[PDB]
Amino acid sequence: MSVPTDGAVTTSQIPASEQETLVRPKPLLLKLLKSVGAQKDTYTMKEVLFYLGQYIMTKRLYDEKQQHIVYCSNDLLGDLFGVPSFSVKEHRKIYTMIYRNLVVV
Ligand SMILES: CC(C)(C)S(=O)(=O)C[C@H](C1CC1)N1C(=O)[C@@](C)(Cc2ncc(CC(=O)O)s2)C[C@H](c2cccc(Cl)c2)[C@H]1c1ccc(Cl)c(F)c1
Repeated sequence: MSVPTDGAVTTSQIPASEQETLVRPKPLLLKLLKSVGAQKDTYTMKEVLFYLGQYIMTKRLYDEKQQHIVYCSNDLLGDLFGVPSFSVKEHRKIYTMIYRNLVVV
């Protein structure tokens, strides 16, 4: 991954321009972002990914770093994505799950 700013994370798995897409999170996604310090209603996708990563780590949903699975069936995140678990390595899949929870500007 790459970190172009102190509040953004990017990946070579997704086109660079796509990660600059402006989005307005729906209520659940927005709540998760603000719980780790986000202070706005519109974000670029790379910012959303940063804050959601912060949420995941703060909630201890990725304690086992060598296995690349996030376990979230009992967390708000599981309800948001509609899955009990997912791989942190499958970036298109993650983007897809996030897109379902926002409006693209
Ligand atoms: C290190 C930090 C800057 C704090 S991080 O990158 O934000 C940590 C984070 C951990 C919480 C899951 N994470 C990951 O750990 C990454 C490194 C997971 C991997 N992707 C690919 C890997 C090896 C490979 O190329 O096969 S390892 C990179 C992974 C990532 C980065 C950028 C975009 C996407 Cl879609 C995913 C990132 C992450 C971000 C957000 C969500 Cl919702 C995730 F499920 C995963």
